Amino acid sequence: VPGLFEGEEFTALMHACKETAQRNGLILDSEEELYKYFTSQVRRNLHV
Repeated sequence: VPGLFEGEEFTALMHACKETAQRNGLILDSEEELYKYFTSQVRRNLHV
């Protein structure tokens, strides 16, 4: 959701992203590479 996460939110989100990435054995630094990871994770965990 474009904009849903921005500013203050985007901070915790990004960190929690690389925190999860390291676990799954995936090294992600750039915020753009991290977002793709976050987006994909939701695509296969939400189910509306």
